[PDB]
Amino acid sequence: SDIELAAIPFNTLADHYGERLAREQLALEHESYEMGEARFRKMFERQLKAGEVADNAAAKPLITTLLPKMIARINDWFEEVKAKRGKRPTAFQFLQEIKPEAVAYITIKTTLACLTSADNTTVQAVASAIGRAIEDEARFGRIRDLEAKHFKKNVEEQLNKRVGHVYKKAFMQVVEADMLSKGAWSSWHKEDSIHVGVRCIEMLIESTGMVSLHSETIELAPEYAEAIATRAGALAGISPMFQPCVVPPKPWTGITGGGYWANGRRPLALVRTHSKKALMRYEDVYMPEVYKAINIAQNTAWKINKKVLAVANVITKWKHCPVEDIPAIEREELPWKRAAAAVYRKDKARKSRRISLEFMLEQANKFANHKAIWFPYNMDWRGRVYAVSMFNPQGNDMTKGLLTLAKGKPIGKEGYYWLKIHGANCAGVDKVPFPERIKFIEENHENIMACAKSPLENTWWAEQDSPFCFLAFCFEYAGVQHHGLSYNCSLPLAFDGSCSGIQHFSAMLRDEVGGRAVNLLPSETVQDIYGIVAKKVNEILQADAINGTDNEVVKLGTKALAGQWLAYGVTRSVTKRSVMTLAYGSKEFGFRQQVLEDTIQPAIDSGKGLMFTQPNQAAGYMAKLIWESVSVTVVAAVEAMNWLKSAAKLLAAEVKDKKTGEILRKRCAVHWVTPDGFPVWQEYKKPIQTRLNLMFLGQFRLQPTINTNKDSEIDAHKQESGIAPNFVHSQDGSHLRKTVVWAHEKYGIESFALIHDSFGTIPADAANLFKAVRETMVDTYESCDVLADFYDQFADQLHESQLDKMPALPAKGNLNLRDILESDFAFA
DNA sequence: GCCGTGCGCATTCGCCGTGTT
DNA sequence: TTTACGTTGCGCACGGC
RNA sequence: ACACGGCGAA
Ligand SMILES: [Mg+2]
Ligand SMILES: [Mg+2]
Repeated sequence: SDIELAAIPFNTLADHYGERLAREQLALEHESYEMGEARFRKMFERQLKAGEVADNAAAKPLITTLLPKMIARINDWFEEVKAKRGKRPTAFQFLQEIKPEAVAYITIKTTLACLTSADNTTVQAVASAIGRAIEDEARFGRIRDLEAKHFKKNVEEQLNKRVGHVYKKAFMQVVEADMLSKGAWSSWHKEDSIHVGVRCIEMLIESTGMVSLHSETIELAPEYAEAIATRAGALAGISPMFQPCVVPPKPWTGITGGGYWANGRRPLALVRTHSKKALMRYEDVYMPEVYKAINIAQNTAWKINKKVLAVANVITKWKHCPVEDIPAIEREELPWKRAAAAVYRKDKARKSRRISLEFMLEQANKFANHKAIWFPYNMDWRGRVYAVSMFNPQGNDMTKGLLTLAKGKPIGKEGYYWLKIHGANCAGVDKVPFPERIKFIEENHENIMACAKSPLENTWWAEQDSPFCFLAFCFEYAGVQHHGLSYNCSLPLAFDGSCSGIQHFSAMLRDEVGGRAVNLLPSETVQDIYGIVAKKVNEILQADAINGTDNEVVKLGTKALAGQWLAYGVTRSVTKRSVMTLAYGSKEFGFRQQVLEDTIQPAIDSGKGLMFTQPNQAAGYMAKLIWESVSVTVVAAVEAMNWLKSAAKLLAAEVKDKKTGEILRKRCAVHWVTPDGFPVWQEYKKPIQTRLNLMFLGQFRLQPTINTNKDSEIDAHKQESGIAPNFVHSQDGSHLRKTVVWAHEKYGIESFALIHDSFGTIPADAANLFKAVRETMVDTYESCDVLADFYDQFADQLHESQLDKMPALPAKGNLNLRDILESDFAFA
């Protein structure tokens, strides 16, 4: 903790926590590096052990160093073969069919995809591959033109959507069948390929230096191999599989080096900037209140919940797990193919959803028994707080259920009450006033005690929404029964804001209309903006049901389209995403994809949607009802969004003198400071090396031709589409930080379970976390005009030169912010 | 400079393992 | 060396009036 | 900075 104690790690740790743990920490931090390095190797090996080195980061810096030098030979060759007054070296014509440097990549990316694939490879081998590779790309690739504007025809849906070595060529080979423009292709036989490759390989040794020698055999040079290899070693040690700490995290006292104690070559950064320049920007920023939050949060002690671990260890192995959606051990034995071949899709998810489950579970068992564990914390560039280790209090239900707070306290009267509210919430009974939630729990007393007594026999808990967190609650609840209000409880009891995006919008705009929808006002009943939008959608569907157009040709009209959804079960869930993203910039076309993928696509997979006859239409239709319904509800917000977008737009713009063509104001990055003093710099940038996508072999970049470069170029588009969510998210993250500091400094709360818009503590402190999250909400927006502050941030610094078509600050509303203090259902 | 025919882009952020049968 | 189909609407770009 | 599957999240 001492600014001086930021010396030799082991000494400071032991001095504070004893040599034993001091060792465990460092041993642990070191293991994370080791594990990370392994994970890299395994991959980097399976990469070359399957001819695909060029892809790996390790070879990228080599490729870029040579890829360009090829034209300095390839083309330097053509404009030289043209000097000969006779026949052309055969290769000439059999390489002019595609982009030069595109060949060079297909060349190198293949000369190595063999020099690292097999152990005994010669010129015939390479050439028979290079030339072989020059084709395909020459074939299915020369279709770049005389097909453009029609290639992106999405007739291939994300073209080679399903990745695959030969797959990209499989589900795209007989697809070549279609006559389309012209047609027919005279295969390069099987005697030109070698020749094609031979010159490639020769003008490779002629340009680069890779392929060296003393029929012969090809071998990667000594310095170009020891390079990719060095690059690896010097790359495997930077993606550690960070793990929790067995001692409190190293407090942050600067933009880097907090969290973990071992002082390494690559310490941890406070903000997750992509560029050192971004990070370096915080290098001197005064933000005491921000460091305070991150430190307070990360000093929260957690322990593994031995009982939840107990059931989770076994039950996740059960052939048929009683837990709703837990990835099962094995597959589903062969997918007719028909529409029931989606398995390749569903099992893909399962196997990956399963990987993390076993990792989370292994971490839990690895850390059971420890008196406590901690999670270092840092932030993304908007300032939201994230635990650094893969396993953390912000994970899924099972993860959250495996974790509980280490420092509990006698639960008490209030603690018990909130514990019951939490349990009701974990069960899903949460869109109802508190009295009805308590009743839910009390009138389920025996069920809860049962699941507590014998979880693997009384699995009523697995049936709930947050089964493991609910089970976690049953144990604690059963505990209160066996011991009374004196029971020491440390269960993190979660309070979550209801649609915080809109809440923040309503607060900063004082919008009472919106506020009401998102419980920013005291109310007997619990407002649910998604359910609201859902009702409106139903009035529509109901209306379109009896009288709303019919089918033409084949295209399902309304009425029949509405009936389908009516047949379904349009609920708050279907409208969620869209209501939440609207004010972020999600348009009707967004909704379509959302409804499609979020509720239709999946419903179909399990077979509970055998009444949609083409997800589309069903989706576009739903997307429209939601838009027209969500629009008549979220307005101030949309106004506020558009105001932000205008700001981003005018700052991203590049202003040129109407007459001289001179740049008057260079594109600018949107910048703002959150209420707790966290500065955010939004500056997306259009890629530097305009990459060329060569189907099959993959994609690669290249140093620009035009000497532009300079900074990198701001992405005016991204800058405008992100400003709304980035702004609001930084606003919630600030509220999160302010609440952590407030609850700690005003109520002495030490334990926090923070999940962005979710605030948690032990039952005994629940009541105070409850007022605190509300108090900070009010102090903030009653003390700051974030939009007007934002404006004072760009109005001057970067602007004018004609730019003054800046819409006016949205009109404030009549929402009395202090009412939030008396709102039962606001939570956040 | 001022309105058509075209093209591009769908909200944003975190992070991981696989690249097949 | 045997899963994979598919639409719907605002600014930014030329650029001939 | 482009890919697929996941999850977290607004
Ligand atoms: Mg929420
Ligand atoms: Mg969420």
